[PDB]
Amino acid sequence: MRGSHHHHHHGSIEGRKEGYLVSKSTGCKYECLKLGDNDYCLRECKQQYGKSSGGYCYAFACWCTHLYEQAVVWPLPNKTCN
Repeated sequence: MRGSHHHHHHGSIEGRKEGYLVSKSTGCKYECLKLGDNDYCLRECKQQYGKSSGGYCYAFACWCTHLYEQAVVWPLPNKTCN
């Protein structure tokens, strides 16, 4: 009846800032059809990162909020992923 002594933090790069839902598997992200007419941005940021993490259909593309430090985004202009 003891333990529960662990940690899930790697790096002192504090930020807790929003970011794309782009993963490492594929490596890309296509802007949804309508601007706020779907939940593809949330469902993608539900199991991936967490439940508390949400997201909407921003102007550019699926902009997720409340992301951890592990979350990875696609640092690129308004073009197709490399």
